[PDB]
Amino acid sequence: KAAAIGIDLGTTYSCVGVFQHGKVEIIANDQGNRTTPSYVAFTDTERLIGDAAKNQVALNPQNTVFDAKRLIGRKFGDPVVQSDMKHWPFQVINDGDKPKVQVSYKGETKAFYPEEISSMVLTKMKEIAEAYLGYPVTNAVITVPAYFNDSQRQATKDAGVIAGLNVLRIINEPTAAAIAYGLDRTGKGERNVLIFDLGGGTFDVSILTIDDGIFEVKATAGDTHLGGEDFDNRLVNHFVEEFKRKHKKDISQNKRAVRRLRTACERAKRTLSSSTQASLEIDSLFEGIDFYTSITRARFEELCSDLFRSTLEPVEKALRDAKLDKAQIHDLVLVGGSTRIPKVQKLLQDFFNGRDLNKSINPDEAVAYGAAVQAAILMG
Ligand SMILES: Nc1ncnc2c1ncn2[C@@H]1O[C@H](COP(=O)(O)OP(=O)(O)NP(=O)(O)O)[C@@H](O)[C@H]1O
Ligand SMILES: [Mg+2]
Repeated sequence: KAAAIGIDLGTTYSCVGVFQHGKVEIIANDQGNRTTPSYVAFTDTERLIGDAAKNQVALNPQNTVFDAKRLIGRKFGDPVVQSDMKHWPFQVINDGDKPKVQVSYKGETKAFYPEEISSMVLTKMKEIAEAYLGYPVTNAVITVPAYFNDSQRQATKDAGVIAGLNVLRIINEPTAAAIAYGLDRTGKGERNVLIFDLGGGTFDVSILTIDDGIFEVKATAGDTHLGGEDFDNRLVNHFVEEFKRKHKKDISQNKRAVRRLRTACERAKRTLSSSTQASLEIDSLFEGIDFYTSITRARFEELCSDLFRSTLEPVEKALRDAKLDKAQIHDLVLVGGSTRIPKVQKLLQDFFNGRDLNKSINPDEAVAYGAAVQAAILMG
């Protein structure tokens, strides 16, 4: 009766969809955004989630949590966890070999499991859907990277249950993307599908073989630390140098200034996917000095040229592992907000000798879209 929802719980942005009245609808949140930051923040008086949390990140770096997906289902001693901890502004502690994020909340020290943090993000996605539908949601399909192990899948499901959702199924993100494009339905025989997923924090390449609605992972490649945030970083360093040239001041030490500049760069970056230039206007960036400038799409491409180019190596590697030539791939599917960058689409298309790309569904919404279709199917 009530519709089930599909939820892409991303490392950096999450998205929710619902199949209703013959179509999938990706649901906009309170601020009108089709995707919501996977951020949670704790203050002296409240818990903020999504846009409201990410928006005050510069003001409260120690108690604003993100990247919970990097910790979920892992052991404190996991080398990945130990490595990732070096770069986060928030504290992570060991609780029975399970990591917990420790923060200050309402004047006290409190710690939360990764699934608790993600349950908050999922709760927000559930509320977003309920606001649109006009009624409560209690069924959902949630997605995870194809390489997640049983523990990571269990903890992701636990996050959903904590959020008040009955988790119909946990399915792989690349499978969800294929379902969004109706690729789960094939003619006689098997089809080889390549999912090129470049998001905010990670880059995943997956080669799937689909046969009669059955999905098999033939190969996976990528880089868990390559994504849109790295492109934002190249822009930040470029503007830090511009500010030095213009004002003979180095703002790299001011945390607030660098965070505000990063936020502005992410917006300018998005604009450069549709327009050829973008302007950045930051009032009182550093020592009361305003910073108003512009940057062109070509300059952005130059600043990230090596990073963009590097995305084709995992594609080559995945093909090698799957024992397939480029011509044997039947469909190319774009996933992740970073694949909206024209240069990235050109590199992939050129690498595949001119093949058209499946890109009619916003890339950062494709996983949630498929998850919603799967959820509707499962509800019968
Ligand atoms: N129009 C755009 N042009 C370029 N980049 C964009 C655009 N829209 C969103 N992005 C970036 O896409 C990234 C988010 O991708 P998205 O797929 O929504 O996140 P995700 O699912 O969490 N992926 P991941 O971080 O790897 O788990 C961020 O770096 C956004 O800044
Ligand atoms: Mg996402």
